Amino acid sequence: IPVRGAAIFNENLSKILLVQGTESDSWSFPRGKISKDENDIDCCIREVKEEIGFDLTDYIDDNQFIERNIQGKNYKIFLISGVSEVFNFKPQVRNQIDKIEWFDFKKISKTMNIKYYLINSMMRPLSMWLRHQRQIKN
Repeated sequence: IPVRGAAIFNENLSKILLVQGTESDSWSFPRGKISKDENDIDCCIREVKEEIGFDLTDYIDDNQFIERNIQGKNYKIFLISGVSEVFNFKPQVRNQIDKIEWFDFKKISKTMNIKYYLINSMMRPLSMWLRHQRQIKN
């Protein structure tokens, strides 16, 4: 039942990488259900690797995340930066997701043309985290 995933930002903290699943047209964080034989990090790493072909092992920080209980499910979304915009993202299995695209992060706030899921309700802490990262890395 618990879900783990990642908010994956590019190097200059201006874009976020979102995916659209096979079951709907909304864009959200790459993520998946936790298996009984794994912890929060291993779930995130495994699911993101399957969805976008990128290994977060050396990017993930187990103390940087947003956890929200939404609609009967527990979400824990790890906060990631420094991921290359030119990496050739591709799912390990073709049906793990439908699409993978970068989004301009500041522009997402426009919504509520494009449907989002989870990210809009996390917009406040996500934005605060990002702006703080932007101070650190100057």
